[PDB]
Amino acid sequence: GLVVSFYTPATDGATFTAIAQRCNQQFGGRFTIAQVSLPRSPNEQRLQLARRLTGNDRTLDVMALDVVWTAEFAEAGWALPLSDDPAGLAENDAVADTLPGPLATAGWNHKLYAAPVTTNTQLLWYRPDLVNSPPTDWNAMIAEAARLHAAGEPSWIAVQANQGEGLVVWFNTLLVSAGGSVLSEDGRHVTLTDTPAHRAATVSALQILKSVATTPGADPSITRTEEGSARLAFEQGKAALEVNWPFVFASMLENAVKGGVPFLPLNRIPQLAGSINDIGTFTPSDEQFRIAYDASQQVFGFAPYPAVAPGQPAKVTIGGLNLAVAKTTRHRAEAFEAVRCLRDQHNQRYVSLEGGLPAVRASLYSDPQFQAKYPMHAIIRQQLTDAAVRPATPVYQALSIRLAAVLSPITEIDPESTADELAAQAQKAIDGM
Ligand SMILES: NNNC[C@H]1O[C@H](O[C@H]2O[C@H](CNNN)[C@@H](O)[C@H](O)[C@H]2O)[C@H](O)[C@@H](O)[C@@H]1O
Repeated sequence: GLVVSFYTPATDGATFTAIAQRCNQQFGGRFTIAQVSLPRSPNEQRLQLARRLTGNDRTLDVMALDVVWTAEFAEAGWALPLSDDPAGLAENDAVADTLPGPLATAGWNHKLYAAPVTTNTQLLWYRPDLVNSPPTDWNAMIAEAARLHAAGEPSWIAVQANQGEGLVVWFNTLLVSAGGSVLSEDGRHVTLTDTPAHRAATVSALQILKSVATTPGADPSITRTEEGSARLAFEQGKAALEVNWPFVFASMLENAVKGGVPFLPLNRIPQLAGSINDIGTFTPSDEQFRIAYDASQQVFGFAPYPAVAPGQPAKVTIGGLNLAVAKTTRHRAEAFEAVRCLRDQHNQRYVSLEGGLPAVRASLYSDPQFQAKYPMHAIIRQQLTDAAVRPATPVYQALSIRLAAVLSPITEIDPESTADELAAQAQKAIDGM
């Protein structure tokens, strides 16, 4: 029958292809979901979609939107409100058994414009064979990287953050963790420097970025404008401390079994041979998972994101993907039906355990069979409960570009003057409304 296109980031395309294929057996030939890949960066994902939306591409049906695009797409009329479902089922489906942090990212002006499908929060990843105890705060992280550098041990702090959205994410986490915020609640004022408490938070966050950037043994790619991978730096043994999204867990086991992780040679364990399936994905039996996970715990551990203020947890910026129906669709009913299928319980288990993307369904975090294959479940749920959020604003794209340009390169941050430049550049973004 008809085709419901489903646009997703390319790096998630294989996972969402598998989910769509399952969702295609259950429609009785009524319609087919066809996954289509978007570029790698949040900005380029947005740009492709926005061009199809303003060009009235009537073949565009469902979109997996980064959480930061809700306000823009809702205000533009690009994402239909869930109340536009002709079946009247989308709003109830979106909220049922769904964690509240993800749902907050899918709303605008008191209505839902998307149904959460994946969430995200960054954890600390470390080498327990080199790091006795995982650092609990950023001053401790810096001390540990220095101690490692002294011992001729891998010394990079691998943070997912070059010159783009990931750097804004890192700054946002530090800033909110310190009690600050980029914008006011309504999104209409810049709050980086408008009170002494807010200025103090901004300066504290910038001090951490500068200190990490200039720790002995720091990654030489900080000043270069290339796009390194924190994930691969850690897997290659160049960092013993990494802060990153939880997909690094599935990557570590899979790549170790393929022989790509020097300090974790799971490829030499006979019981794991053939645990990579015919399309390249680690697909262990329960016993194979136990063997791989137990081996990995010697060289790979996880911990909460480091705090800014010692003694209480960080407030960690939330990420993820929300499913929206484009205003271009010719088939609203089928597009909202597809959204409900893509986020059902079975596909939520798959997106986390095979795809590495945290599920949004609250039940899974209380399910012992999920918890046994997703060992970071409790820290993830904790960090999703008191999450930092990036500012929700229709001019987010312009705001993020302006902030990233001030922050990068982080070796050049001067906390007091950089705080004023950040506030001035944020104001310019807000003024374009
Ligand atoms: N395949 N696992 N990768 C996870 C996820 O990472 C990105 O999204 C996350 O980071 C974004 C910032 N850019 N990071 N360099 C952030 O905006 C987003 O909210 C996070 O979910 C990828 O964009 C995404 O495709 C990946 O799924």
